[PDB]
Amino acid sequence: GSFVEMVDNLRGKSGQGYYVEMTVGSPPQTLNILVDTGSSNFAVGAAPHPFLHRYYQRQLSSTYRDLRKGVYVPYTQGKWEGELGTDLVSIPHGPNVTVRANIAAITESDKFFINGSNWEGILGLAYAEIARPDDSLEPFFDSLVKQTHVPNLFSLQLCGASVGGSMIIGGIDHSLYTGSLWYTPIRREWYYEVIIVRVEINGQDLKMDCKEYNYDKSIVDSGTTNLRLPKKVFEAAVKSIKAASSTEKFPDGFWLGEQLVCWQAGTTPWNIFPVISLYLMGEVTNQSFRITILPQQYLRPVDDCYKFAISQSSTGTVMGAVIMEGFYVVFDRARKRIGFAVSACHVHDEFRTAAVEGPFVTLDMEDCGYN
Ligand SMILES: NC1=N[C@@]2(c3cc(CNCC(F)(F)F)c(F)cc3F)CO[C@@H](CF)C[C@H]2CS1
Ligand SMILES: [Cl-]
Ligand SMILES: [Cl-]
Ligand code: NA
Ligand code: NA
Repeated sequence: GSFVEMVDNLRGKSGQGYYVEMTVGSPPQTLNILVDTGSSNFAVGAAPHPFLHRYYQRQLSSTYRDLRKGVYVPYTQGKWEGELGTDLVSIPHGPNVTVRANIAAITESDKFFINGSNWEGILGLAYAEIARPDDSLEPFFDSLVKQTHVPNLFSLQLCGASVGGSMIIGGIDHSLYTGSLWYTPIRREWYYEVIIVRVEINGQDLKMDCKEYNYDKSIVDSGTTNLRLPKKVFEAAVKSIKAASSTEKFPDGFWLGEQLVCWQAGTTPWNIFPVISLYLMGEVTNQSFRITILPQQYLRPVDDCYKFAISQSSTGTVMGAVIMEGFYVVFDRARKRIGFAVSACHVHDEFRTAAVEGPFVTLDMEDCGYN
């Protein structure tokens, strides 16, 4: 309930993700590693790429072990490749333990590292099922719990408007959230797969078949800025959002993310924008709960200017930073469930706050899953 030593261990820039400080090898080599619930591989830069501040020099590690295997990771918006191996890893501002973990030494990349970012590697916090090249490559967290007394749990508080947050490894810190934590079951253990059962725009339900909300999946991803929604769902949300906000007009290219909208410094009409609610499948048969986010979360700032941080997806719902910055997210891996509670650091106005309200009566929530 109290892990002071880990509170505020995350840093980052708006749109460049959240990172924690890790130490790899013997003697320890410090690196800033990106906290990603979207991927399952622990991969750090191993070659002098120009964007990189620092990098893994395997030549200097007494405890480096070569796995004599390569890994090739193409993905939608880029590509990464490297050499597999094992080394001692510890977290300066995390649990007081040292683990032998698999590390992919990144040796070629394209659109992977961000020019201007302050990280050199990625921490894949998801499950082996999606780890590359196969589930036989034990992810870091799996290595962590297997080799220590660290409970199979982690919680993130991502804070937004430079940024910060907390990664509590092996527990929950009560200071990071107000009110109650409501848990949704992890459908499958690959990505952190959850089920959205109902969508409301200022309480006005989107009235779509709930299978649409989760086509083809719904995941909780720290390694994604936007709240990404399935194409059909995105169209419905934008119609509704546009409707709710008609008091002011915006170009068509704004909802598409192609343009920005500016207001005189601190004269933003927050109050004109609706709140967005995602009802998630509850812990009990026929029971749900809802997570409510403000325009503060979806209108990502770039004379004040903002970007519409809601976008159309071809890979299903991605509950990215736009969602995670409003809540304290518990990854209760032991109980195959994900808890949500109001972030003590979420951004809000004197009239509305992000909310986690419950319980609700929702039928055929299993029917919202996609097969
Ligand atoms: N969850 C994700 N992780 C990945 C990733 C993340 C970030 C950073 N995330 C965006 C920021 F910066 F806005 F937060 C990055 F720069 C490069 C990346 F390769 C690593 O896993 C790939 C699958 F193997 C898919 C991509 C995209 S989505
Ligand atoms: Cl406690
Ligand atoms: Cl469908
Ligand atoms: Na509390
Ligand atoms: Na696309």
